[PDB]
Amino acid sequence: GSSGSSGGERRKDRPYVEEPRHVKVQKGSEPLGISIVSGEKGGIYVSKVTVGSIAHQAGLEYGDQLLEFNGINLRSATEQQARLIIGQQCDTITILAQYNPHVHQLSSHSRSGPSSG
Repeated sequence: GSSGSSGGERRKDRPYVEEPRHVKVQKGSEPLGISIVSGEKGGIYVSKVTVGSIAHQAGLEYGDQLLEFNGINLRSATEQQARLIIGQQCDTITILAQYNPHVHQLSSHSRSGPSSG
């Protein structure tokens, strides 16, 4: 037979990287309001976080690599999906972030105005 179970083992080993955390979000029939970007051979990364929006309230910031969204796997989730997964409809949703001291970049937007639409 079989059912399922999990377990770990805490040892005196370096943390390597700031362990993952679970940030709760109190949407309440509202959007998150955050930008995400996909990496060549990586995962999803916060590109921005509207201030005053759910996210903000939750306390989300840029660089915070989204590991899992309410369970979903962002590691595989694409920018188009992440932009949706996060833009879902859930009164209360959680996020599994994990600050990574290896994402210090910056870039400027493209030159354009109110075009295309």
